[PDB]
Amino acid sequence: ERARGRLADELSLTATVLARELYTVGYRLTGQALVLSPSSQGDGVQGWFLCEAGMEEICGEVRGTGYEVNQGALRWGACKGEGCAPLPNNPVLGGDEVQVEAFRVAYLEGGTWKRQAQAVNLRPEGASPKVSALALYLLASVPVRGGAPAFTPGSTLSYPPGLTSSLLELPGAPNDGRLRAEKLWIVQTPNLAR
Amino acid sequence: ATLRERERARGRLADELSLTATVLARELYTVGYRLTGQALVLSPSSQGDGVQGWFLCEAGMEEICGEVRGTGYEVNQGALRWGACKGEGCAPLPNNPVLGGDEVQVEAFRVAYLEGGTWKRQAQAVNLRPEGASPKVSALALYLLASVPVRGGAPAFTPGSTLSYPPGLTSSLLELPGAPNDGRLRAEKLWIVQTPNLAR
Repeated sequence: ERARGRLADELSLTATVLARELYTVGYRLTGQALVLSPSSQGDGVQGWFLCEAGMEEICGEVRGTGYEVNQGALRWGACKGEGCAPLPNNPVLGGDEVQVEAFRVAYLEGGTWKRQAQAVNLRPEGASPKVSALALYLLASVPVRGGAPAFTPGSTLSYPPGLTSSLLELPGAPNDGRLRAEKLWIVQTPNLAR
Repeated sequence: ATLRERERARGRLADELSLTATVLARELYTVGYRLTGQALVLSPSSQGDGVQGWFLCEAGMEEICGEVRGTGYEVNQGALRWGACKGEGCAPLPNNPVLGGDEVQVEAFRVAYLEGGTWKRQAQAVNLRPEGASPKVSALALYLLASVPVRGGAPAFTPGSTLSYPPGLTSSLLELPGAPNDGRLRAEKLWIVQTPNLAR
């Protein structure tokens, strides 16, 4: 519908915000650069980076950023200082008309897609582990007049070699009449593979 | 439309405006980065504005990126729209929708600039030399207005009514539009983006 076009646009905006932020994780940093906290009920992701003022808006010091889904909203938090805790509290998307029903994050390590509790540390030797990219998934729903037909999450996705719905623990969706849309997108993480 | 429906609709629209503002802010913050030559061009009118900007890519800073990039925005066909390009003084053609163009209609976009404590809004190019910028732009102010349909209609909205202004910036500088009592629900956002690369 009109509804699906609009919701897909929200997911795109959201992806662009998240991608630009996560591409910078590990920039010029030594120490803990990323923490992934997945669960079968959904995922959290936290990252840190060095500010050089002039190049990225948020910014000569370390910053933390985070995202997770709480009570139907994708939420975001920020902080300053080495290993600071961002506390994702501000909504990005959802929590009322739009309901964000799933957020998932996987990482690419030397050609293999993984999804597990994992910290990434940067050291003179290098990154541990070597993360080339992140995969991010969002599912969301809106009410629509007269209801919409059933949605099977993962159905509209195009997957990179090796990445699966099972790795992502993609949810079921109820036949509740809500119109659903989803997005899988990949963010390269060159600062974590260096 | 009930109060509840209007609240829901308004919350959702405001969140879209916020996402949009973050996308634009992060893009415009970089304008002039490590660049010599023409870094920003503002094209305002009483019916709305266009803004174009250029910057140096350092590979490692931005996904899209050692070369010059152009970015642009304006509103047309009920969308805020964006174009990009590569190369010194390339023309970005704002084609791709950022927000709107169907259910959501973006009705107005305005850009003003802060120069040495004075807000301005006029046809203006910003040129960088190594010594610094001509003129010295500290920040940009951006305004968006958009509308959605709501079941049974919403009451009429006055544009500018919700806004909170920084010192020295005024509605008359922004030439804010009127809005019809068409039954569509409206929301708006004014936000400010610092431009350190344009202020030396």
